[PDB]
Amino acid sequence: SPAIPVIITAVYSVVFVVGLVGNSLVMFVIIRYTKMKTATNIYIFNLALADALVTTTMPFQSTVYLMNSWPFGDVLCKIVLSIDYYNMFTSIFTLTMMSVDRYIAVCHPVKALDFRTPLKAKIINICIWLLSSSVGISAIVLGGTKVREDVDVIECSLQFPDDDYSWWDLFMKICVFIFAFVIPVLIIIVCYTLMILRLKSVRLLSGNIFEMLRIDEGLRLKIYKDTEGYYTIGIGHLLTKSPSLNAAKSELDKAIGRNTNGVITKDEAEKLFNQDVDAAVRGILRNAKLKPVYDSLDAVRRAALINMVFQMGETGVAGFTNSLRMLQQKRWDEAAVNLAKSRWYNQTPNRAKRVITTFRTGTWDAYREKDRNLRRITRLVLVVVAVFVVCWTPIHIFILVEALGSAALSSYYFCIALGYTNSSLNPILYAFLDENFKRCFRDFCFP
Amino acid sequence: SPAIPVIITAVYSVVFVVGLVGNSLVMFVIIRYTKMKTATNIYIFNLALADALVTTTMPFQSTVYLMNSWPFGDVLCKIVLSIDYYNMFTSIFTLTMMSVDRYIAVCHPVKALDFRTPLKAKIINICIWLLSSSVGISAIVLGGTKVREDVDVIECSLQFPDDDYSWWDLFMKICVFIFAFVIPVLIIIVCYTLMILRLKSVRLLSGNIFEMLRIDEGLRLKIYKDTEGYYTIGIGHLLTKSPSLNAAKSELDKAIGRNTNGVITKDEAEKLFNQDVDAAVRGILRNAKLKPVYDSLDAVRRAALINMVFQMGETGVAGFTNSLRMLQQKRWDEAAVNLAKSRWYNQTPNRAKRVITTFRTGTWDAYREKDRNLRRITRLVLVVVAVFVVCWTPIHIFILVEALGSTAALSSYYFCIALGYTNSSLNPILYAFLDENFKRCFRDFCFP
Ligand SMILES: CC(C)[C@@H](CN1CC[C@@](C)(c2cccc(O)c2)[C@@H](C)C1)NC(=O)[C@H]1Cc2ccc(O)cc2CN1
Ligand SMILES: CC(C)[C@@H](CN1CC[C@@](C)(c2cccc(O)c2)[C@@H](C)C1)NC(=O)[C@H]1Cc2ccc(O)cc2CN1
Repeated sequence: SPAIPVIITAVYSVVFVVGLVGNSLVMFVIIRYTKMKTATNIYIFNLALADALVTTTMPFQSTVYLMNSWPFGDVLCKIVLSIDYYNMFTSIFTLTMMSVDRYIAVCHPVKALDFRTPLKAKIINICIWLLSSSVGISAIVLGGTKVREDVDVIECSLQFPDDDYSWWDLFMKICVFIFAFVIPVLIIIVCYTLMILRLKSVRLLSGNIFEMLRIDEGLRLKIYKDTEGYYTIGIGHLLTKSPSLNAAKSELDKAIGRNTNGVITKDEAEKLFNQDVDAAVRGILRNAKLKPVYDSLDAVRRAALINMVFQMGETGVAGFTNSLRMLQQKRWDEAAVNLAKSRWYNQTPNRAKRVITTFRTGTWDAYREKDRNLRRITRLVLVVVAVFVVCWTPIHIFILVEALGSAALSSYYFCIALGYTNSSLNPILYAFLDENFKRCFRDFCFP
Repeated sequence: SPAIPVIITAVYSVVFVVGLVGNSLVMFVIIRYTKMKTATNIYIFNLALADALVTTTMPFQSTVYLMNSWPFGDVLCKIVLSIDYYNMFTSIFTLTMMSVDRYIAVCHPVKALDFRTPLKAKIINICIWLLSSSVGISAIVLGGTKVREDVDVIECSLQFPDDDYSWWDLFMKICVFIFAFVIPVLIIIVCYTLMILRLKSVRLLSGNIFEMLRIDEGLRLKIYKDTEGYYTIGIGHLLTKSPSLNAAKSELDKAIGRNTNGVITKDEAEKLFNQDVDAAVRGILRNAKLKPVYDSLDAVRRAALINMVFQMGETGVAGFTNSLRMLQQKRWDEAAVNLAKSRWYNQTPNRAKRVITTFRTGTWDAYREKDRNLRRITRLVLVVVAVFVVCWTPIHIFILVEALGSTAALSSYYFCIALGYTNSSLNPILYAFLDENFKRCFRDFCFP
């Protein structure tokens, strides 16, 4: 059909421009602005660099395809080959190191922002370029031109010993498939499967029940009066309801084991708290309605349940039958919507929300403000990798299959088209999945 | 040479993308945003619509270039051609009206209120497309592919009755040249000369001695030490040369009429400034060397003379006897040359050059921000017209020359149409850099 060339020409151009103008824009935006040089970005720079270099080979790819020969002579042949191979290795290694970076990021939100973290990244980038020189440089040496057959066409390619070109070619191409694909991709996959585990682990262990109730119930090292006027101390520990400070001091002294005079140490208050928690838990497991719900909840949502018993007691909580069964069916919002309608919510809105937020999200976000950036950045890296693999897999299997086996040139060019498309996609991905890039691109391209 | 193909592919690509994407973006922005509905922008839309269409033909051209023939058959041939012509006539007629529209904004402000509206511009746009349809539709009619002889190449082109073919082509090419270039360009030239003349004419009514000295002398409402260290206030008003600050305060407290404590209102600053100016003018009229010169000078150059006295004093200025004589003979350049030799020019070059330029030009040009002469939007249009002409001149003359009168020049034709294609992708970029609004709306669209 007459449309094919037109469509291909158009697509080809868009990819080249976005791929070349896109990545070159990224590289610059970073190098110039110290404001944004982060472990993740320094890698992206390396990525964009490889992706920009490779995009400049498009006008060679096509012009070669049109003439069906290599006009560019030896030098250019040796160069674009070393690019071809540098891009291939450089970008995959970078993405693996990015994943690894994200991996150690989930347990270190503090070190992520440091003097070294960005610097280490710079160094690694180089190490990647040195390792890639392995095949990058050998591409410069082996790269060469030859006049094939009777045809007046010229071929640009790596030149191995004649006849045994087959073995060395097969040898190299397999090595490529091992090191530039199999290893990194699996390493990456392992990197993420484990990362989601560390995240699950961090979402439970990022907060304890002590930090929770200390925010809702407060902490006092001296006897004080409840909101209802009752004498209490520490974290929501009712001493007595009777209006005698001497009784509150009496009851308190039995609680600690010494003569307190209405004054307890922080440590003592923790011991008291831990006893009160245990007491509440024993009460939950003794209660017919709460036990099954408690057993069925994750530790974070359990904390919320304990939190409620602390405030209104075991009996008070069991009356939320409609919301309890919903939790036991893991219908988190349905539960959250019902609890908000309760009187408990009306008379203590702020706290109630924090508890409901816990039941709904299954996290400590209500109590322990989490940085949304770590998750946003991590999903940036994930997607970029995801897209890469999708785009570079067709080409890696196609080169492997042709070599291992004994028309179909269309498939090659399609596979080639993806790898090129990947390079024009990344720049876009940076812009939509990282609000800092979007602000920098904006402020730079439209001031 | 091996590098040429690479360079062209790359440049071809960017031209295409920016051209198709850039003009698509313009049309969209103009359509969705109320503040983008303006006479000028309605033309811009029409223009970008033409630039977008012609850009869709780039991939066809590269194809026909490589295969050397037309694979797309007549239907696409007749279409791709009408676009070739539509684009040509539509775009140029728009820029003309765009220029005319601006000419009205400047030389017919009163009628401009009623004439310049998105609606009237839409109507005019439509006409341009109906007008262009005379060659756009006939292109559809005369468009067709004929298999060439002596070769197996298909040819997409206008098909006039053979035997008379050579002359019809020429007939049309001449007419296309007159109507799609010479005439619009002339009108545009007339428009833009009438504008600058009236802008120049108005700009010299928007200046005066006061605004002039406010810039040269500056303004500070609290007491400060001048360039030579003497206490000063307001607009270059020297209080005293005594370094007491209390005498400065005592000098200010007097003649203002209150105890200022070293701080005056902006109104009090003018009161003083007006007094200093009146004093300078009274100074000029009492001095026999300056009076006759002052009298013979026009308003603007009179200000230039008052400025000088204001700075270095009546007597000081009257020592420029050679320059003064030349100024009373209306020989400005010769006088400006002398004044530049003065110590006044060496000590305070920036100011002196501005004052001298005023005596030279007789205008306030020395007291503006460079090319603030034309407005943000008028400047835009004038740049877009310029680039267009520069870009479309080569192809127009080329087509015409060959038509009157050589197989290696094929490379020229291709360079000439590269300028045309390139101009289509340039506009979108110019809109962004030369219009704060486009720049603003592109931003929101691309990077929310
Ligand atoms: C966009 C990406 C996927 C292109 C970039 N590249 C750059 C160099 C290139 C333009 C070229 C270079 C030399 C001669 C020629 O005909 C074509 C042409 C191979 C395309 N990369 C490749 O084609 C890679 C894919 C690959 C996969 C496995 C393996 O063992 C070796 C290779 C080497 N070529
Ligand atoms: C970008 C602009 C300047 C191109 C766009 N255009 C679009 C159509 C075109 C691709 C084409 C159309 C049909 C066959 C063919 O080989 C080529 C090819 C003429 C290029 N337009 C032209 O070159 C104009 C230039 C011109 C100047 C004087 C005149 O009497 C007639 C014409 C007609 N074509």
